[PDB]
Amino acid sequence: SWEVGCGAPVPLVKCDENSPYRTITGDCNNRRSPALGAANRALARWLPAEYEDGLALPFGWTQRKTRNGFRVPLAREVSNKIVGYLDEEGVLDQNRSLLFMQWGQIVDHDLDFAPETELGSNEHSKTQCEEYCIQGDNCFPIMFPKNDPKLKTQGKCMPFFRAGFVCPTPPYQSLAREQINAVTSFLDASLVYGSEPSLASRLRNLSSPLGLMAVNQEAWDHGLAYLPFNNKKPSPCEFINTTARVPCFLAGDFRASEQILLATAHTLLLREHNRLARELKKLNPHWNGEKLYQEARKILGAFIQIITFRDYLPIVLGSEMQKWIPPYQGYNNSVDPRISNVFTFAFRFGHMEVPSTVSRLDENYQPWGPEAELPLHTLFFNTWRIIKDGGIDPLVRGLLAKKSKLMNQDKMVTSELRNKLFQPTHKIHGFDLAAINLQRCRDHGMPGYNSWRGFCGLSQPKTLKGLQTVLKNKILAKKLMDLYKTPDNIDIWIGGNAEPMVERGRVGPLLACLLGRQFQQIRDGDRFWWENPGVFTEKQRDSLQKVSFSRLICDNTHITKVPLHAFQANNYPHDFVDCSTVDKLDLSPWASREN
Amino acid sequence: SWEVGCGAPVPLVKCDENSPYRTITGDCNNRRSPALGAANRALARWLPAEYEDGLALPFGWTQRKTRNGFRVPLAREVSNKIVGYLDEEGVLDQNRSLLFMQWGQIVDHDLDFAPETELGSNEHSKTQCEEYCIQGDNCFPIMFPKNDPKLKTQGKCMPFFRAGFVCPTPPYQSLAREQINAVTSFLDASLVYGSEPSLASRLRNLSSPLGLMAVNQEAWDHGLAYLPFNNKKPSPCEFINTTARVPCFLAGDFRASEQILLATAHTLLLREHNRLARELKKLNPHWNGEKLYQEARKILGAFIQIITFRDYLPIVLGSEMQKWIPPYQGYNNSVDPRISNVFTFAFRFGHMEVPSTVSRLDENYQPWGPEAELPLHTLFFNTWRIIKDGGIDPLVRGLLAKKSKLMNQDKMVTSELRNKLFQPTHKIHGFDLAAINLQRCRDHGMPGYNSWRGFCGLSQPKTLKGLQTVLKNKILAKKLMDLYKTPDNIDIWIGGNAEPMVERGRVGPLLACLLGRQFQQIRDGDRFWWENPGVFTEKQRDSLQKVSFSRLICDNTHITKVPLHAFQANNYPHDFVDCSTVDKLDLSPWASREN
Ligand code: HEM
Ligand code: HEM
Ligand SMILES: *[C@@H]1O[C@H](CO)[C@@H](O)[C@H](O)[C@H]1NC(C)=O
Ligand SMILES: *[C@@H]1O[C@H](CO)[C@@H](O)[C@H](O)[C@H]1NC(C)=O
Ligand SMILES: *[C@@H]1O[C@H](CO)[C@@H](O)[C@H](O)[C@H]1NC(C)=O
Ligand SMILES: *[C@@H]1O[C@H](CO)[C@@H](O)[C@H](O)[C@H]1NC(C)=O
Ligand SMILES: *[C@@H]1O[C@H](CO)[C@@H](O)[C@H](O)[C@H]1NC(C)=O
Ligand SMILES: *[C@@H]1O[C@H](CO)[C@@H](O)[C@H](O)[C@H]1NC(C)=O
Ligand SMILES: *[C@@H]1O[C@H](CO)[C@@H](O)[C@H](O)[C@H]1NC(C)=O
Ligand SMILES: *[C@@H]1O[C@H](CO)[C@@H](O)[C@H](O)[C@H]1NC(C)=O
Ligand SMILES: [Ca+2]
Ligand SMILES: [Ca+2]
Ligand SMILES: [Cl-]
Ligand SMILES: [Cl-]
Repeated sequence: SWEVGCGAPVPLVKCDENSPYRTITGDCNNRRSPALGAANRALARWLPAEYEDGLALPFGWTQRKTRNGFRVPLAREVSNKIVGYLDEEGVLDQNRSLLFMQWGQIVDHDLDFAPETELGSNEHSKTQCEEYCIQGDNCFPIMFPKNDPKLKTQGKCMPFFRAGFVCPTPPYQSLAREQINAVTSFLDASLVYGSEPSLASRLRNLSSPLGLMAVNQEAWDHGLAYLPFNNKKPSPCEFINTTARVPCFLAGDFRASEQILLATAHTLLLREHNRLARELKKLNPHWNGEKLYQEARKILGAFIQIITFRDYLPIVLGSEMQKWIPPYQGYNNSVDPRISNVFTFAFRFGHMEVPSTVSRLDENYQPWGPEAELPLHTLFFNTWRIIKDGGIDPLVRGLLAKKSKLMNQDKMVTSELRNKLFQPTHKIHGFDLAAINLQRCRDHGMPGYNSWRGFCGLSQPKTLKGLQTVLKNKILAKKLMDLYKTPDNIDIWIGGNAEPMVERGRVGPLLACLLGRQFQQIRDGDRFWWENPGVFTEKQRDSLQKVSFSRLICDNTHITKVPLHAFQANNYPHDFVDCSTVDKLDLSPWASREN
Repeated sequence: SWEVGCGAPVPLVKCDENSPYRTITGDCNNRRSPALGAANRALARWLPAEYEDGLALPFGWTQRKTRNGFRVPLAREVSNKIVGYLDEEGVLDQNRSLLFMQWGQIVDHDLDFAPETELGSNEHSKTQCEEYCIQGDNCFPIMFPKNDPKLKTQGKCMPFFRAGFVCPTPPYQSLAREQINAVTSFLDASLVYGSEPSLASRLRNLSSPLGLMAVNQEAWDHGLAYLPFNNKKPSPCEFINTTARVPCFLAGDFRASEQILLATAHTLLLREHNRLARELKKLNPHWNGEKLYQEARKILGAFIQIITFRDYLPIVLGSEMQKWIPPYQGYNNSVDPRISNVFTFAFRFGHMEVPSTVSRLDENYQPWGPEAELPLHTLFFNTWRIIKDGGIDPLVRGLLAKKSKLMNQDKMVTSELRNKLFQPTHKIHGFDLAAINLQRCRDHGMPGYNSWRGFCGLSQPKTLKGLQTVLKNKILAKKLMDLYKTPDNIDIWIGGNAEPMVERGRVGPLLACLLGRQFQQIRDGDRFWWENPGVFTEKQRDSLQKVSFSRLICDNTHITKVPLHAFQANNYPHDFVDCSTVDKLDLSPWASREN
């Protein structure tokens, strides 16, 4: 009767109990229960799934079954009516740089990924779905409402395919449907080294015995490396400028080339790794290839954990930081380290921090060349603007000296994402990130807004004026009640995101609780956390406290002037300093060709 | 391009190829390319892998994809109709003692291992495969055919898990699924010393500096030693008699105590190393433990190469010993030392040589005790009968004086193995080594029987009449044809073993060809061959050419009567002599004077 049985298609590897390095897939982190946290298992559930048929079909599937007696509004309709806006004057964040958002997306892609389903195989309805807008098995199209502009221009729907789910992957019931997390739940740089060993091998240079990651052999960036090319065909990156025909970048994470600043950051992280490998061959000429790669991999992971928890989270969570992430007390093999399903929608608050333009800047942080400012929608899956427009220096400069978009109850998500998103399988710049996220909620069986308030110890509004008081916004609350009829039906994504931000934070109270818990459970339940005594010698810890994003940029670009607190809003040159001023990671405590 | 980069599960540790000994891992034997021969590597392909989808899926996987236009028969069905027999009377080989059988297993176990995907640990893949028999991923269950008695007593299937494979390790498509050889390819005593360092270091006595192998403290064979126990749980050797609960032994090879006479041989080998170790300290009290360990290791290394090539191979290969293994013309460092994939199935000819019983014999070679002859299947993973019942001396005595089973086209595999094999994981003596072999050729993507005849320059029959003449057998040929429809589809393991033995040998021409080739590469491609110049002095070579299996028993048991050829049939006492006869291993040239 115990529900610890299901889970057929997945590896089952046995563990090295006293190995000092993480696995690639994440097995063997926990000893009593070793699959906890590993790639390619079911996402954790903090509250049971909720489906139209209690089983797998999403709310809004059958054009009749209500939800608690009310119909659910169209997802694109919720986008048009609440999420969009036209004017981009005055939307930026006066205290968060563009780096603030980009680190959010990079940490997201370390923690979770729920990919659409391989099925749609060598067949003929991955297109008829796209071509006739007919819901079918795993094709769940997003229908345009009346008067929606896209009707005059994109037919009747946007494509949408549901996310993959455990045990038999195309079957007959399976308790409630549960979606797969295809990466590791530990904050462990899976996005650099991969979460599957076929991929992790292919991403390394194993021809030499130096512990490096493979690098491209077609282009260079003033002698600094680029990611290798993912040569599989067809390429969404080649598709958007078939003249240039530059492929997408191959990295530890499937999403690396989705937008050019994300691809920019994947480069920094990979350059850093190789930088450690040849420094450690210097200090330790006797170390082999395996030793070098494993030991560099462990430093970049701590590097990522420290920046996340000391520089990023405090300015996300604000007044809720120490109430969810109190001081580390040591590893606790009872804590669940799995990412929750609901976490993979709470973290999509960043979609409202994405601004509508992206800049390249020159040595003095002035516009670089004639077209320094490009619209974001022309940079989805755009690699040729890296290779054939100056490499990554002008973009990293934009990350430091420009700004994130600010959350705003009357200007939620930029149209560059709300109408002009590009999706790699399809061909047009016509999609709606906002509608996707709302359709993904229901697909994942998310419980309503008020189930998660209750879950977070929060007041559960029932009326207009209750909602008006929670949202501190009477107009907005009126629109949502028109659309959903009861706060019990508000999809968690727009729900969590509609709440004003806590003090010195960048989310509201509901979302602060959700993310706060999850980051709690992923520090405390990881056997390889960096503070965990025994992972790193106490001398190594005191070197890793000096890490900075600023120093990361120094060591792996040709940028000589950077700020000291890269996450805040910094202007040139007042808040900029020289790159020998900043502090280095001192490798000497890693010298171990011991007697 | 030249993807010499795939092959993920690897370290490196570099080496010291100015070192006078072997490595445990087997790397650094070939200088141009150090990994040729190393543990944890892809098996070599003498012919390309052949699969349903040309990638990873075995023939027989999809009940709808023929091979050459016909469905492949079920493995258990072929085993029922071809390989079984009822009367063990008259089956014994009139001129091969039991040690001939045993010595084949010990050579095999040194050279190749391809463990089933050990990805099956506290997890319901094992039991989903066992109790529900549902194909999927690495579960490749052996379905029972129509009328199979085991239907009534064991269920629908026998469980089976596909062998491991390189770069990816759980997932799928490769240039071809290439399975792993988990031990060193060299005739090198890796079954005694182990093939990875972790295990290799644990088997050693590093509490004193005498260079000995850890020995068992709990029990002793009249003052002689036993292998140390294995305290990991659950213990299959405890399973088969919890009240006795004597655990399996822990040797340099996973499967050391799979049957009581295999464990026996292992105990002889340990006793020899430590013997050399303590007789080496005497000549050279100025030698450390590590020097004693290696030097003993090396001699034992030589002895295993001597017995195999001087005494075993001529009687297996017969009239084809010369054509495939001509006398030694020195190390050739462009010969591939690897074990091919097909060889691991070719060497399973020894399966048809395992008789139905095992004896114990007292000092006069008469039945020993109130239970002297025991059925084979009561002795899978049986160690209490070693340590609780007389020790090994009675068991050794049977090996000398009892006969091997002769191969036989109407009496191929005894039911002890064909119907009552014990598998470590499961609870029942009820598996089928025959069906596992045929199932395993398909896992390993083996080509058919006529692909392998051609490769050996043999005739490729297409007819009942051509297969009749090849097999010199009317009845057997038709039973193959009706099951396989075309000789091209006959799994190599049964086609090769179906052929009449060559004159003076114990395998047919196809096997003699695949066996002969490999052993030739095993000799010519090993930089550390006992007859390569510089390896051993010319003087030490004079010594080693007089070691004997008849000597090795005298030096490590309390047996005083051995025949001069322990490999042929010998009845007590007409063919037995007293140990004062059979020449020793004079260790004088191992005396290193200080001058
Ligand atoms: C294009 C996209 C972005 C930038 C140009 C972008 C940005 C972010 C940030 C900054 C995030 C967090 C701090 C973040 C979170 C998550 N996203 Fe998003 N995002 C872009 C585009 C997408 C697309 C397309 C998806 C797929 C949605 C679907 O269901 O098909 C997407 C998802 C996510 C996500 C969930 C990951 C998962 O487990 O599946 C986030 C946590 N983003 N994005
Ligand atoms: C060679 C050889 C192999 C394959 C080694 C490899 O994996 O590369 C082999 C295998 C086995 C197995 C596992 C088979 C599978 O699951 O695929 C079992 C359970 C088993 C049992 C016994 N064997 Fe064997 N065997 C090989 C060779 C030989 C030889 C060679 C001369 C003899 C003799 C022998 C004997 C026995 C045996 C005796 C009682 C048992 C039990 N094996 N083998
Ligand atoms: C592997 O390493 C060598 C340097 O040791 C380098 O020249 C080569 O280009 C690397 N290969 C790749 C694919 O990065
Ligand atoms: C395509 O790429 C080339 C660079 O090779 C660039 O010069 C050109 O302007 C690009 N065109 C478009 C439409 O993006
Ligand atoms: C470990 O986690 C559990 C579950 O949340 C908690 O009850 C317990 O207090 C924790 N233990 C320690 C020592 O912090
Ligand atoms: C920007 O944010 C940080 C942390 O929230 C804070 O220390 C700093 O004072 C803020 N700046 C302004 C102008 O509020
Ligand atoms: C047994 O066979 C071997 C095979 O080489 C042969 O040499 C021997 O003569 C045979 N037995 C006897 C007793 O001759
Ligand atoms: C190691 O060698 C010493 C020397 O006799 C012995 O006392 C000790 O028991 C040995 N240990 C093992 C495990 O063999
Ligand atoms: C268990 O072992 C004891 C001897 O140690 C023996 O008497 C008994 O028969 C064995 N039981 C079984 C079931 O083999
Ligand atoms: C050495 O082996 C190579 C392997 O290709 C083979 O060509 C040749 O016959 C052998 N020659 C010598 C001199 O060993
Ligand atoms: Ca991860
Ligand atoms: Ca070996
Ligand atoms: Cl602030
Ligand atoms: Cl003979």
